[PDB]
Formats: sequence, structure tokens, C-alpha cells
Amino acid sequence: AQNPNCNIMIFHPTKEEFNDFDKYIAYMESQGAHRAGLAKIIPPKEWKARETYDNISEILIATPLQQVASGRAGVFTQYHKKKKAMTVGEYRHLANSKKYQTPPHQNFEDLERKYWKNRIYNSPIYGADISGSLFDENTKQWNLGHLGTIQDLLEKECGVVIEGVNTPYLYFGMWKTTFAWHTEDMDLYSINYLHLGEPKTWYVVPPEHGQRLERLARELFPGSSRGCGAFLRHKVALISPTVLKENGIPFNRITQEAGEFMVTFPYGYHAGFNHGFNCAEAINFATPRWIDYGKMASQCSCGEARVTFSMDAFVRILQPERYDLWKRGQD
Ligand SMILES: O=C(O)CNC(=O)C(=O)O
Ligand SMILES: [Mg+2]
Ligand code: NI
Ligand SMILES: [Zn+2]
Repeated sequence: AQNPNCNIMIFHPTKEEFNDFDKYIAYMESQGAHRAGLAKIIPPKEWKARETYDNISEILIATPLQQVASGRAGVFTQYHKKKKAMTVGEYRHLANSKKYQTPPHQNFEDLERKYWKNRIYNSPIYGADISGSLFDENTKQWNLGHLGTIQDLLEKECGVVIEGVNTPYLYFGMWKTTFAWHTEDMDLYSINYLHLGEPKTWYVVPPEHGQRLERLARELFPGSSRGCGAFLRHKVALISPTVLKENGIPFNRITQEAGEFMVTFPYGYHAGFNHGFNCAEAINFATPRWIDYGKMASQCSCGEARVTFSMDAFVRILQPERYDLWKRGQD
């Protein structure tokens, strides 16, 4: 078996290999990339997402989210407090202010130490889940707004047409902005392009060891676990690498820089933080290999998680038994 230690693999496709997205994902998995839960794809030098980022300041962040932490340095939850709308221009200025700016540091490792030491004592503001795209319409390769839809994949594989659409989201980040431990909705894949700015550091657990993370999570967030059998679907729980090591949870870490893609694989738990002002674009996608993961995916039915319109159909077709109880959590 390829990549038996579940290392995060880095790919350097040629511009020829960059034409066919599906085929390259399949290629990565033939080399065992999926065993890590996460991969890095460096685009060919010929490729550009768009000409410049000089004209993005007028994008509105309708609902910036202030990420307030509770708990201990290495084991904490976060909640999102809604703040007033601001433009990307205003957000960038806020990100660079003394209160919110990245501190002096030697290297990514030093910044990572500072993140886990001090994250809980601040509440950075995140522009997350903003519907939209920064890919030029003429960017033909790996354009996150032009991927085959999950609905079309489900139909190709299972013979059934379903409602739903699948569009990208933009994330404007600053120092310490944080994404909690999670898999994707319906344990889908995700792909994330870091368009501009400062890096994003990621942690990931191999899909074959996901349940180990879940078991640790139930022990570390015992109240949350009693409230919901899939409370990580709430995307609020953080566990540091030091704590994962102490508990023998297998994982890996890697820093994504501007101009690089990351792909998360089905049931690959991940979490991470941003190093300073940045902009990423992301979207879920599916392959034939996803179907079995979709069929087995845990669901939140306590009602916290509350998800996209499009997910109804996935649960309805793939998890008909769960569909009655799940949709009650949606309404
Ligand atoms: O960029 C972020 O904050 C979160 N992104 C993801 O979890 C993803 O792309 O799968
Ligand atoms: Mg603009
Ligand atoms: Ni994700
Ligand atoms: Zn729940």
C-alpha cells in the first residue's frame, strides 16, 4: 500500500497534468495521498488564479465573526460573535492594526508556539463563509468556481437527479483566526486555494484514525459530547498538537502559502490557524471514492450544526434511515 505512514504528500503537476482535475485527484490517490487526509498541490509556474488582487477591497464581509475562546491553552472551544459589516479594505486595515497584527517571530515554528501559547487570550475576527470567487472566469484549470458539482457526481454514480448547487466560499483571515477540528459536510472532499497574504497552518488526522480523534474529543469536551453524538460537526473544539501527542493521536501538520492548493480527503479531520491577513477560497467536491464515506458519515441532529440547503438531498438519498431524525435538527 502507498504512503503507509499517512504522510502529507506535496504534488507539483505540470501544466499538462493540471488540465484534468478529476484525473489528477485520482493520480494523487494512486500514490496514497488520501491516507494523510490532506495534500498540497503547487500549481505549475505558468498558472495564475487571476491577473492581480488590486481591486478586492470593496468586497463586503457582511458578518465578521469574532472568535472568542473558552478553556485552556491547548484544549478550548470557540464561539463566534457576530460583528458589524465591513469591507475587505476595512478588514485588512483592522488585521494590520497593533491590536490584531502578527507579532515578531523567527520562523513558522516560532509562530506556531506563540499561537498555541496565546490563542485563548485574544479574540481575532474572521471573515468566513462568504459566497463568491476570486478566480478569473478565463482561468480554465483548477478554477474552484468551475468544478463538476457534487449533485452531478451523485447522479453519475447512483443514477438519481437531485436538487442543489455547490459554490465556493471566501475566507478573509487575520493572525490567530482559527478553524476548529472537523471533517467536511457528509465527509466530502474540500479544496482550498490561498489567494493572497500570510500563510495558513493546518493539522490533519489520517482518515483511518479519525475515530481516535473522536474518542479523545469526547473525553476532552465531556459536556459537548453528552449534548450531541457528533459534536465536532459544530466546529467549535480545538486540541493542540502537544495534547494530541500526549494522547497518542496520529497526525501531521503543514503550512500552506499564497499560491498553493490544499485538498482535504473524505473523513480527514483537520484544524488550523492563519498567520496574518490572508484570503482563501474553498469548496467541497466529490469523486466516486467519496460515495461510501457519504453513506457512513456521522450527522448532528441536536440542531447546533445547521447546514446548507444542498445537504438535505445527500442525507435523503445516501442515509434514508437517518433522514427523518436529521431533518428535525434542520427545522
Ligand atoms: O480556511 C479555513 O479557515 C477552513 N477551511 C477548511 O476547513 C477547508 O478548506 O476544508
Ligand atoms: Mg472590490
Ligand atoms: Ni474544512
Ligand atoms: Zn449537534
